Amino acid sequence: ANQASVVANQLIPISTALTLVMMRSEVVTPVGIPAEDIPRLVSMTVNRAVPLGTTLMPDMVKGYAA
Repeated sequence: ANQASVVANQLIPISTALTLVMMRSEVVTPVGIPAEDIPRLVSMTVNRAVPLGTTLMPDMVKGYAA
């Protein structure tokens, strides 16, 4: 129900390390990576470009294993 996920606050280019201004928290469906993990995502890279408003799903962040 009120599960918030990490949403791309801007376009995240491929092979670019995540910084805190790149991601917001939002209740979206389907649910993606929990918003609690944003500190943890800082500096991991994405393996595809993530357009603005896309929910970051587990399979897009290299090294993400929760």
